[PDB]
Amino acid sequence: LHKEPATLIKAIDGDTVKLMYKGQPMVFRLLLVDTPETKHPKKGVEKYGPEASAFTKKMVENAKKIEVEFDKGQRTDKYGRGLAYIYADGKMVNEALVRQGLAKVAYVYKPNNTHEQHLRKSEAQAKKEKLNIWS
Repeated sequence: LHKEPATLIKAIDGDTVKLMYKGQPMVFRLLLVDTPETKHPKKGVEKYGPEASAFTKKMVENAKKIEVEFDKGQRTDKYGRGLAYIYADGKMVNEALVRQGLAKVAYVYKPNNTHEQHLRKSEAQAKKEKLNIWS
């Protein structure tokens, strides 16, 4: 896995950001994580949804450098969104959300699972500290 540069366009939700990647706007879904959402019917704005969404937004809006890292498997989902690990100045956003109890590790589809154990470890630590989702 290699990182590639990208430029923020807009944060959309806790688990989705719009980036300029190789000169084209593209929606990216963060791999391996489920945040509570602000944008989904039935529910609408779930609990900790605004919080997860504000966390991702600040983190990418205050970064100097954004990098995307695709995994080994498919790089887009059925909605056209890029599937990737997103980094803000060296720090993985997917992991930060998980470590803060603002996301759960999703159901995993091999082979897009390279960072799975690392996230699962952060998730185990956030439950132990009973952070947010886990409180």
